[PDB]
Amino acid sequence: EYTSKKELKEEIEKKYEKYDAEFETISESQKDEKVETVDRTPSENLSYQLGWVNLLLEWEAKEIAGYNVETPAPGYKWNNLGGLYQSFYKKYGIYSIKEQRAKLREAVNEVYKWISTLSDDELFQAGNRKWATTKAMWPVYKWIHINTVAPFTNFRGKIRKWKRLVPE
Ligand SMILES: [Cl-]
Ligand SMILES: [K+]
Repeated sequence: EYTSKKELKEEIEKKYEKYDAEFETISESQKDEKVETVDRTPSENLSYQLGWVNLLLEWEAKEIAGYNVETPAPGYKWNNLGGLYQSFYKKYGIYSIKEQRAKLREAVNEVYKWISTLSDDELFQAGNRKWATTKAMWPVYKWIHINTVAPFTNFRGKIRKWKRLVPE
């Protein structure tokens, strides 16, 4: 539930900064370590955010340029997000933690900029984006929440757990 652009932007920033801050103490040498019962490495964790946040921005970019938007992505389907994630890991996994963090910070700033340029109705009322219709009656802000606030929260838990369990 969000009432304003300011409220949404502030919640994204709050959850994003707590998430990113967890990577400060992680060694580059350990970025690919798979730890027991933790589904992703630090590098995979970041690549997942880079994937969805950039995909969100790309949906909007395609639609306002007048293009059809295949969601989640061309060649990928909602019933096979695992394959989509694999494309994320492959795409962003060739970069360091430092590099992935910088990219993600830039992508989140683009989200701030996007929210600012939306009209109130475009952000908060359904029926304004074709790409948002992918889930019936969801306004854009919901799509933004579930790809920023929500995963920055959940995957902060995952990366903290990774740090609790990673071997010396
Ligand atoms: Cl994980
Ligand atoms: K990895």
